[PDB]
This record gives sequence, structure tokens and C-alpha cells, in this order.
Amino acid sequence: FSNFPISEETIKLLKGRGVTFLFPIQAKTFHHVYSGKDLIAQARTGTGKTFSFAIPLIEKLHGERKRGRAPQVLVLAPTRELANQVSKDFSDITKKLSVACFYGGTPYGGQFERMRNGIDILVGTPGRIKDHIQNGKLDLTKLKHVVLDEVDQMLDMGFADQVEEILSVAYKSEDNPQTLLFSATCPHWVFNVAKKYMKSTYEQVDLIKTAITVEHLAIKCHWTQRAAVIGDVIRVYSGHQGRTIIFCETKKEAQELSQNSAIKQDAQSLHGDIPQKQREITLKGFRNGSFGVLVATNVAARGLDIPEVDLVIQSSPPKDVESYIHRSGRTGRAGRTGVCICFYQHKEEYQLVQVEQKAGIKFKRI
Ligand SMILES: [Mg+2]
Repeated sequence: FSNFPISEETIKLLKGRGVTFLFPIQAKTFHHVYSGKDLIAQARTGTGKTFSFAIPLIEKLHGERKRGRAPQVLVLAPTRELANQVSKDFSDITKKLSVACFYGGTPYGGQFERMRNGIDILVGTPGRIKDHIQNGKLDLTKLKHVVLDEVDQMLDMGFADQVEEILSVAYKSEDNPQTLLFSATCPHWVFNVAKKYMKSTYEQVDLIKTAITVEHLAIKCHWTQRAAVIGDVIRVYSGHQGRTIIFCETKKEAQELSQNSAIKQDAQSLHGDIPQKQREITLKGFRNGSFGVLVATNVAARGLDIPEVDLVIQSSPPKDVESYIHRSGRTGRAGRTGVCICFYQHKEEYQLVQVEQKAGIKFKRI
């Protein structure tokens, strides 16, 4: 987070959660939130998605304690489970601000005490929040930020009407709260909300090829932690009905990685020690969406008819840089920018520099 508008204290708290970086798509959300802009972001459930809004909002508030104070931030989540995770993430990176979590199927007593004592960041489900507005205990007239998290799930559950009622209280045109909308897909209801509640100058973060062509990222990671980071990149960059190829050197690396719990459910391997008939079947299956993650060695990948994919991952810097560039060309479906990730170890640091010289390319070192 060097030259990121985050305090040293916050960076130390993030380290305590094993957060040492934000993926570029998350890093882009940070700047839009930090700059005060209204936003529609496209990302699914993840650790870094919550931090994309939590870190810049917390920094803002820390810069800006009366008993019974009204919240400054409202985060609506569709379930008790999701609300509890968002609240915990805020609470883990701020020891200064009062963080509260309000959901249904629970008594009012504890929630009443939080409101009596004062709240800075309020996380909750629409039903319970609406109830507290109605009973006159919750003040949403002093909000500065509103986050509508997992709008897809929220709408699927039938909350659209209740969310519209809640927003109608906080957005009574000038000096309205900063509005942040998050989802994995962008339904009709998302832009209908933006058209009414959001400023005409609202931003969008979704990976559609906006004069970039192809992203080349570099991740410094010890081999023992690579599988957890690989799952995280797929969750962040690839989506539902997503195509991802992971390239390895050794057949054991590809086999073990495909068998590894991080992606075991969605992954399938392709190496020399697999019969040709099965290698044929498996590639055909990948093409016709039987599974979403193909873990193949760089050897078996030579000459193999690979389709257009969302994300290309390298376990270590590529020795055949020529093949790496060809695969970059065959990345980025449905008008979206292609993501090319290269994992490297401290010992493989110069090995990644060779790729850059040989290809005449610059990796976003994250
Ligand atoms: Mg076919």
C-alpha cells in the first residue's frame, strides 16, 4: 500500500488480517470511493471487496464522539451472515469508530443500547433497519455514505421495495450521501436506482476493455501460499461461468493444484501423464462449460487448441515467453479486458525481469 492514502496504523491492522495488497480492480474501487464519487462496482463475495470500500471510508472518517450520535455510514447486506462479515471487517481495521450490526430474528434490546450509546458505521439487513426507522430510534438524516452490498442477492430475496423505502429517508438532491452499489452482475434495478438516487457523474468498475487491451500482473508469493492466492484471483477476476487456465512446469504441480481444496471443485488437470483420449475429452469439456478451471502444464499446452478465456495464471515466470504472449492474445471474452497473472518467488525475481525484457512488457507488481 505504498503511496495509497492509508495510515501506517491501518496498514498494521490490515497485516493482522493477512491483507498486504489489493488487486488492481479493488485498488480502482478504493480511488473512486476515496475521491467522493458515486459508484457501481462489479465484484463477487471476497475479503478484498469489503476492504475496497471499508478502508477509504475509515480513513475519511478518522480524519473528520458525542453519546447517542447518529451513524455516518450505512451498509445494507441481504443476510445476518453477510452483515456480520462486513461489520467484522470494519471493526478489524478501526479501533476508533463505533461499528454496529443490526439484523432480524433477534431482540431489540442490544440494538437499542447501541443507538443510545452512539454509532459511526451501521451495518444491517433492510427489514430490521426499516423497523428502527419506523419506531423512531434510528436517525438516518445525518448519513454521509451509503453502501448497498450484494444487490443481486438482496433483490432475489425480495428486498427491493424495503431498500427503496430506506433510501427515500436518507436522500431527501444537494448534499445527499455518497452512494456505492456492489454486485456480481448488473441488473435493470441497479441502473434504475442510480438514475434516481445517484449523481449523474457516477463511476463504474467492471473490467470491460476501456482502452487497456491486456493486463499483466505480478504477484510475489511463497509456494506454500500460492493455492490460496490462486483461488482468490479466480474469485476476484473470473466470475460465474468463467474460464481460467493455470500453467505449471511439473506434472505434480498441476495435479496437486487441481486436487487442492482451494479450487478442487471447479478444477481439472491436463499433463503428459494423462491418456490422450482423456486429454481430448477434458479440453472439450472446458470449451463446453463442464468445469471452469483448467490446470495444465506449459508442455501439454504447446499446440493444444485452447479457447478464449477470462484469466490466464502462471505458477512461476514463463520460460517460453513467446507462448505467454500468444495466450495473452487469447484472453478477454464478452468485450472485457484479459487478465494475465504471473506468480513469482523472491528467488525467481530476476526470472520475471527476463520475461519483461524478452516481451517488452511491464508487470503490475502487486
Ligand atoms: Mg464444440
